[PDB]
Amino acid sequence: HHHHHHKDEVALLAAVTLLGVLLQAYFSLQVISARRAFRVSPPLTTGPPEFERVYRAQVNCSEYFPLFLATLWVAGIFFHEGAAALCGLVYLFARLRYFQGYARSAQLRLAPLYASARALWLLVALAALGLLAHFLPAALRAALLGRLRT
Amino acid sequence: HHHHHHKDEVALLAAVTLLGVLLQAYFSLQVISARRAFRVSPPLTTGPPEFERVYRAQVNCSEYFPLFLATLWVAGIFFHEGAAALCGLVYLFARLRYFQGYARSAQLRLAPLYASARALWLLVALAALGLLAHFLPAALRAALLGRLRT
Amino acid sequence: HHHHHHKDEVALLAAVTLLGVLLQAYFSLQVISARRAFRVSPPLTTGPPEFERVYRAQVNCSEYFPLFLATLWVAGIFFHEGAAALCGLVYLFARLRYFQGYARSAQLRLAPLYASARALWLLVALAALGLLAHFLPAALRAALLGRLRT
Ligand SMILES: CCCCCCCCCCCCO[C@H]1O[C@H](CO)[C@@H](O[C@H]2O[C@@H](CO)[C@@H](O)[C@H](O)[C@@H]2O)[C@H](O)[C@H]1O
Ligand SMILES: CCCCCCCCCCCCO[C@H]1O[C@H](CO)[C@@H](O[C@H]2O[C@@H](CO)[C@@H](O)[C@H](O)[C@@H]2O)[C@H](O)[C@H]1O
Ligand SMILES: CCCCCCCCCCCCO[C@H]1O[C@H](CO)[C@@H](O[C@H]2O[C@@H](CO)[C@@H](O)[C@H](O)[C@@H]2O)[C@H](O)[C@H]1O
Ligand SMILES: N[C@H](CCC(=O)N[C@@H](CS)C(=O)NCC(=O)O)C(=O)O
Ligand SMILES: N[C@H](CCC(=O)N[C@@H](CS)C(=O)NCC(=O)O)C(=O)O
Ligand SMILES: N[C@H](CCC(=O)N[C@@H](CS)C(=O)NCC(=O)O)C(=O)O
Ligand SMILES: CCCCCC/C=C/CCCCCCCC(=O)O
Ligand SMILES: CCCCCC/C=C/CCCCCCCC(=O)O
Ligand SMILES: CCCCCC/C=C/CCCCCCCC(=O)O
Ligand code: NI
Ligand code: NI
Ligand code: NI
Ligand code: NI
Repeated sequence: HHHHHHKDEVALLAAVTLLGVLLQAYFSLQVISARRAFRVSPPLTTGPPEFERVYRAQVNCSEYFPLFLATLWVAGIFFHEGAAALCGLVYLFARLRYFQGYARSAQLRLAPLYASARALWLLVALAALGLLAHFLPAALRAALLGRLRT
Repeated sequence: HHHHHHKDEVALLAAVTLLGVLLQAYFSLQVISARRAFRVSPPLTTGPPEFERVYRAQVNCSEYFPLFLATLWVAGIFFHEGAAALCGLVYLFARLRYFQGYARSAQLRLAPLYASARALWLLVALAALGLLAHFLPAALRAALLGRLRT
Repeated sequence: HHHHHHKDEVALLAAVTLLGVLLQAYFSLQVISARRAFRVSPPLTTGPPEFERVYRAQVNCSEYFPLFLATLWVAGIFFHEGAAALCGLVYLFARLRYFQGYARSAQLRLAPLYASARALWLLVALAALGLLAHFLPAALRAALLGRLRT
């Protein structure tokens, strides 16, 4: 300690992060369940198309997961916490729909993949705008002071 | 700067995080070593069951790795740093045992997969309790003030 | 709020993190593009060696991505922000070269894999040194006070 804490600046981000982990846990338990239904034992990640879709829906979500966390936290700190958290929920809800769709059909992964991309791209844009607002003033000022010499 | 820092609030979490990275590095060097022993060259992630087990033990640890980091940090900030760090070590030690076991035998991955799940689930529960202690008082208060109007 | 913020302690780390996410996004759009060129539809991650190389270059970068983020942030907080950010850029530029090389040829992945390992290992070493500078003084002091009793 510290007679102050900054938890109240990031608790929405932390809540959306936790929801994210729970969703990834669900995807994982669904793969375990597909291994049982389709008798596909580790090591070994191939089997019927219907087992491969569930496996692949989960692996896809897992590989985008750190991009989402990174971008969430940077947008939430540098741009606005509520906005970032809100895009976060939208991304996670689109990922649930991606996973459920892909499991039924490769073609049904597409509409929600696109919803999830719009939401991550918006987080990236908010992260860039916040970082630009952080760095640009001081860089322009320094450039200008440099020219000031009559 | 800053005439204060908050490093002393997260240095255990940071130490367990670093240990985590070193463990994932080890798993990776062990896959490189299995590629050599079994003459399985990239691209290409199939070969003898014994090469596939090492590959798969590493990929499994890598896909749960961000869930562990996310949950560690949220539990450590919102619930209690020492507790979270301690569950963290237990999870990582169980992941070493998972990797070593899975390499010998698919069946030997199971006991430590279950130890690692208990430890991650405890981190998730501590993260949820901390977030609940953060949000519930103010939400109940607002609900109640709403009713106060005689 | 808070009448102070600690954004100015981590904005380089946040910028390098954002650049990292954009690079991983690029790798992903390149896999989508290889699926089109080589007519390899999900689920399903095998096809011509040239499709498998692009797929695998991306999956490899994605699995090291959280190790990089973890290590970046710990080195940047506990050791020195500019140094960590700089090793960060070097790692990311080596990852671009890895991806481009691996896509052309499995053998062309090697020189930049090694550049990217040197840069991550340096981040790990800076993270360890910072954590050692944080923990060692107080541990040695406590050990010594323990002996002090005549
Ligand atoms: C930070 C943001 C990261 C960005 C990630 C980008 C993801 C979102 C943009 C996705 C657009 C790509 O979607 C695209 O993928 C594949 C082509 O290579 C195709 O995917 C298709 O594969 C088929 C056969 O090839 C079938 O298995 C499927 O039903 C599908 O129609 C789609 O017909 C196409 O629409
Ligand atoms: C946040 C927490 C995330 C939660 C992750 C959950 C992981 C921990 C719970 C794991 C329980 C699942 O374990 C389960 O997996 C597989 C079934 O689908 C089976 O795994 C089995 O596969 C076989 C044949 O099918 C063999 O390759 C193995 O020896 C094994 O016995 C197990 O017999 C079962 O016990
Ligand atoms: C925190 C840091 C994490 C550390 C990650 C370590 C990555 C960096 C060290 C990499 C060194 C390993 O590189 C090594 O991989 C493979 C052996 O198993 C081989 O990779 C080789 O595989 C071949 C046939 O087997 C071909 O597909 C390739 O052209 C290549 O030459 C290399 O001949 C070797 O040089
Ligand atoms: N990637 C998944 C996640 C679901 C999961 O973690 N399953 C556990 C128990 S079956 C496991 O050890 N998977 C083996 C593996 O990933 O190779 C899988 O393919 O199985
Ligand atoms: N995922 C592992 C990690 C071990 C590793 O990173 N190996 C390096 C050198 S062999 C690599 O370029 N792997 C190629 C790949 O992942 O496709 C692998 O399958 O090889
Ligand atoms: N891992 C990549 C990333 C590129 C990507 O995310 N593609 C989207 C649209 S084709 C997808 O749904 N991939 C299906 C999958 O990963 O199984 C892939 O193999 O396709
Ligand atoms: C890899 C995921 C990136 C995680 C980065 C999270 C680190 C945040 C560090 C500074 C937090 C300071 C409190 C917020 C200050 C503010 O909101 O203005
Ligand atoms: C994706 C991994 C999530 C990482 C989130 C880490 C960010 C921490 C930000 C606030 C830290 C403030 C110091 C701790 C305050 C306290 O312990 O009460
Ligand atoms: C999983 C990625 C690990 C992310 C950890 C990032 C959390 C940082 C928390 C404390 C930040 C306090 C501001 C910096 C203090 C300083 O530089 O001395
Ligand atoms: Ni005090
Ligand atoms: Ni001062
Ligand atoms: Ni005030
Ligand atoms: Ni402060």
